[PDB]
Amino acid sequence: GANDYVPSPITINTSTLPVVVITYPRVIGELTGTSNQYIFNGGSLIALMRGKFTPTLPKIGKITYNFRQGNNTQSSDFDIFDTGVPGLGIIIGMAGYWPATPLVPINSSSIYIDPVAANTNPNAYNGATGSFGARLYVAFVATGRLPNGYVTIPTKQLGHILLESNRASLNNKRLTAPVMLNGGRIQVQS
Ligand SMILES: OC[C@H]1O[C@H](O)[C@H](O)[C@@H](O)[C@H]1O
Ligand SMILES: [Cl-]
Ligand SMILES: [Cl-]
Ligand SMILES: [Cl-]
Ligand SMILES: [Cl-]
Ligand SMILES: [Cl-]
Ligand SMILES: [Cl-]
Repeated sequence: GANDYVPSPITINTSTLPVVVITYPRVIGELTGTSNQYIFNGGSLIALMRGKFTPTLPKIGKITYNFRQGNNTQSSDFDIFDTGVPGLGIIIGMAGYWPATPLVPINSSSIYIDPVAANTNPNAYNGATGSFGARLYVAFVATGRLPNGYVTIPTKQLGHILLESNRASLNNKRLTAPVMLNGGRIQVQS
């Protein structure tokens, strides 16, 4: 059907954090950034779309950081979210699918990750197309003293992306896609 877009998750993997070889808070490493071109896909009629991310984990505080990945030259403030594991939080950036769009630091209760223009123009959308995708960036943060050795991180839902469109019928579906931190094992060497 014309508006039969359906959501799919975008996921990033704890298992890509390098060994943490050892001040609070501080970033202890970055995961390998991921991308999904088809977070929303399947409607037969092209649409102008945008994605609003809402983080849904506890916000512990803020930290200044500049992702080695991505192409921001300046540091930004990021909200630290609680993984649930004591001493460990994460910071999140997200971006449009294509590499020219900027990494958007997650530092407010909700934000448009693509197009970033929508954060200041409420009538700004992506150019008409048949899908909506994104890039996901995550770094782990030490919020407190870490013990030596292996630590298991549970799989966590970092938040969701809400699909918005200037087509009322598609917009009012309020389609949402989860943004997932796939759990795994990290190692601390102190
Ligand atoms: O394939 C084109 C398509 O790729 C992704 O899904 C983007 O999010 C869209 O804006 C569009 O560029
Ligand atoms: Cl994915
Ligand atoms: Cl990966
Ligand atoms: Cl993809
Ligand atoms: Cl950055
Ligand atoms: Cl969760
Ligand atoms: Cl309409």
